[PDB]
Amino acid sequence: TVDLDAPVQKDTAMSLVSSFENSSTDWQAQYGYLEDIADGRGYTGGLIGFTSGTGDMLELVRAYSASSPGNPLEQYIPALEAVNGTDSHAGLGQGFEQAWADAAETSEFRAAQDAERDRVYFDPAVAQGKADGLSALGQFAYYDTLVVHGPGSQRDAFGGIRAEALSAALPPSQGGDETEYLEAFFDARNVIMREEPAHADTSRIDTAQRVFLQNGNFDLERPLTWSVYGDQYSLN
Ligand SMILES: N[C@@H]1[C@@H](O)[C@H](O[C@@H]2O[C@H](CO)[C@@H](O[C@@H]3O[C@H](CO)[C@@H](O[C@@H]4O[C@H](CO)[C@@H](O[C@@H]5O[C@H](CO)[C@@H](O[C@@H]6O[C@H](CO)[C@@H](O)[C@H](O)[C@H]6N)[C@H](O)[C@H]5N)[C@H](O)[C@H]4N)[C@H](O)[C@H]3N)[C@H](O)[C@H]2N)[C@@H](CO)O[C@H]1O
Repeated sequence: TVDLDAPVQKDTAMSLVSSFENSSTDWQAQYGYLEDIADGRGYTGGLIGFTSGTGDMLELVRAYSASSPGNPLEQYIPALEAVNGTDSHAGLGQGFEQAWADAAETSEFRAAQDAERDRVYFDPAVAQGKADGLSALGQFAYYDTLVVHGPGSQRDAFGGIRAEALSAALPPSQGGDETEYLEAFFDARNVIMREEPAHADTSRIDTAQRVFLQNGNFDLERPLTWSVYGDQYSLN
């Protein structure tokens, strides 16, 4: 079976998401990413945009300090605990930004980021996609939704988005046509993307994922070409 967790499909998924987050297919270059993009989530960092506002950057740092005691970020745990649930930089700032840059040089921090990615975002996407009888492209649709909207049963989280899809169209696991199901899933997601100004550009769906679907590239196979934000990417 061709799934998004095969080595090449996973590598493709990482480049897709890095194009959407960082306008680069060079996903391995993004572990050191750190920016407050003025969305109200505070610091956004690393491969998949962990945030200081939403809990996951804190969870990542705590896991990193478990596996690598005394790393440069560990001293910023109390400040990450204090700012969680807000976009405050209080207690972080230049020393924290330099500590992120230092940690991103280490295989240990990259491994922590990979682990958090896989536990919270990638493995749930793939497992749920397979349960729904989706192809690699469908699993990808799930993974990008979890990256942007996060896990959860709320209407604006992955679980709610998937629920809304299922209300509109049967998944392939129940005999539904995959194209119709993914159209309904993209259209459920579109609604949610548009409710937030930082998310209102939907090009990561419209000029990339919908294009793969139109092309019938269900295995998300290379060569692949797409656009996001008006810029073209390709993978071979
Ligand atoms: N060549 C130029 C172009 O570059 C230029 O275009 C710009 O290009 C920028 C660079 O690529 C681009 O910036 C990126 O924009 C995106 C979209 O805003 C940013 O993406 C962010 O992705 C984060 C991913 O992690 C999101 O974070 C997640 O948020 C969710 C929802 O809050 C959370 O979920 C909760 O999690 C908890 C568990 O912790 C759970 O309890 C809850 O239930 C969950 N719901 C996650 O925790 C969190 N990780 C974030 O939402 C999202 N905004 C990215 O960072 C930017 N770098 C620009 O957008 C783009 N315009 C163009 C412009 O014209 O010009 C060309 O010439």
